[PDB]
Amino acid sequence: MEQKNVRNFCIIAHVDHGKSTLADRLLEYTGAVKMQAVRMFYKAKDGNTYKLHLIDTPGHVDFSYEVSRALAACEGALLLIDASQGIEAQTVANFWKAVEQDLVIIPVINKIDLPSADVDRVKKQIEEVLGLDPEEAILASAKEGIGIEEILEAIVNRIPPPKGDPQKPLKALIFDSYYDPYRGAVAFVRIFDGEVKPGDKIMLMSTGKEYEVTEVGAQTPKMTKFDKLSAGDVGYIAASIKDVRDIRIGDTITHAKNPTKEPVPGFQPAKPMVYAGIYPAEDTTYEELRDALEKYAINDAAIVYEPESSPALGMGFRVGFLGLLHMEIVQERLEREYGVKIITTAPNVIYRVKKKFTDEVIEVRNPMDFPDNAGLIEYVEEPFVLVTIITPKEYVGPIIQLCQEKRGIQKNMTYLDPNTVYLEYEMPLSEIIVDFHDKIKSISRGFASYDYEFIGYRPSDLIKLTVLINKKPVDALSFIVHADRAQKFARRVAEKLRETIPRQLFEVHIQVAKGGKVIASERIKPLR
Ligand SMILES: Nc1nc2c(ncn2[C@@H]2O[C@H](COP(=O)(O)OP(=O)(O)O)[C@@H](O)[C@H]2O)c(=O)[nH]1
Ligand SMILES: [Mg+2]
Repeated sequence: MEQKNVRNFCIIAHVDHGKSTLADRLLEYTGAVKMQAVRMFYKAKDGNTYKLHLIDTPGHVDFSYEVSRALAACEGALLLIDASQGIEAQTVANFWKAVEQDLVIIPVINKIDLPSADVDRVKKQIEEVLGLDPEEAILASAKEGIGIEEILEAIVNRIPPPKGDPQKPLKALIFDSYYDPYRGAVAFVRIFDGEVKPGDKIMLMSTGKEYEVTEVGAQTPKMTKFDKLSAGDVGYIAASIKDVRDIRIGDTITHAKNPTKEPVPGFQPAKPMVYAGIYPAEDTTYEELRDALEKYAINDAAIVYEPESSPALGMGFRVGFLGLLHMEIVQERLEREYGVKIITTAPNVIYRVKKKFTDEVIEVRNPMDFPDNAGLIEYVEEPFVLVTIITPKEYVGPIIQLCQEKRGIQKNMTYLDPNTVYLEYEMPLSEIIVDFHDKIKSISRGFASYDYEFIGYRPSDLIKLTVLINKKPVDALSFIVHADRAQKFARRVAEKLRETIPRQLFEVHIQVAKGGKVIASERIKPLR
């Protein structure tokens, strides 16, 4: 059909508000490998039938880049808000990302069936915090198909149709991908200009690598191959591509022979932020761990890893993740998809270290590599992030105190309503990736939410602490901490480790040292 009858949208909501539930009602309503680039047909009330494309988006800050790329592939977005919850951290962050991509935003208040639902409140938040017309808000219940058709109409009537020329040089944005054992590395794309069909020879603009398309199509919801994809469409492309790192998200696919003038803007290679050592546990061996990682990696273009060994732990891997959730996902899937037993060290951020006789600043991804000789260090910088927090006013005080305990600098504070506070803090990421999520959760009864974004590196007074077990240091336990927090971390780690190690005939003396100086000791008496 015509592009004027096409609608490209996505759903963006704080986790738990009903994104998945709603995608089903939408598909179910219209109807009669992960879910992505879903094509639907909808006969509107105006009589015309429209071709709708549901682009699934990540929900965690760890996948922020990927989220932006998915938004760049749509013309609009459904901003799903839980009527019993109201606006939360991810709600605001995602809203602005959508705003930045110039998307028509359709707010939908979900769970209006719940006894705790308060649509009037949420409407007030939408207008005051988001600056949207509460009137545009679509009340709904994805749990009870209430408001589905109303959504589909808003999408047809509110979201503009794609604007592109199928006669112009191909220009397709890669917003997602996965590895198909049979089709190879598969790219989920948005076609801006031109058309693409099996047999065509494409080219990846960031690499200049060329391939020959083997198949094109979309999920309906099953992976259906079409004979082509044209400007405005959303689907997938296969072309005998070795792996997902060849079709990086945010990249542009054009024709090898007649390439488009410029690629879609905003391309960025994956950037690991948090690292950790993963070591084989129980009976699992190194090989089984290595083999499992190689297999998992095939379906994950962001993860990086390299062989690492420690005195006590033996051989493992130093793995880099996009964040904490990404690490968790990898952990669970490694033990659940390949059933390997692993112990994971405390995570760490990448530090920039300038040492006296080395011209170039060194990037430290493994604490073990942080210079032991503190005298040789000219300076060290660490990544900082801007943290946004939304909480009921009753907990603002405890949260504020938690944030400053963790070296946070308050930059702003506002009320989203008479009982809801909004906060912004600049914090070292190293402080955020250690017990911040739970602390913030327990003190707010799980009511406070937060989000954050990298704002760059800043020099800080950090130092390396080493752990000694019976006068013998285990490098895998050394860590970097701010000089002012050292004593506390030392105590925490010492007291934590004692209860982390079982008894034995010999007394186990645990020591946390600072450059040869023990600043925390803990001992677990012999085996009874
Ligand atoms: N009562 C009620 N529950 C809902 C509604 N929408 C979603 N839920 C439930 O909220 C929980 C999480 O839903 P989900 O779609 O996975 O949220 P996501 O985290 O945004 O995907 C599940 O129990 C859903 O069934 C709704 O409109 N009303
Ligand atoms: Mg979901």
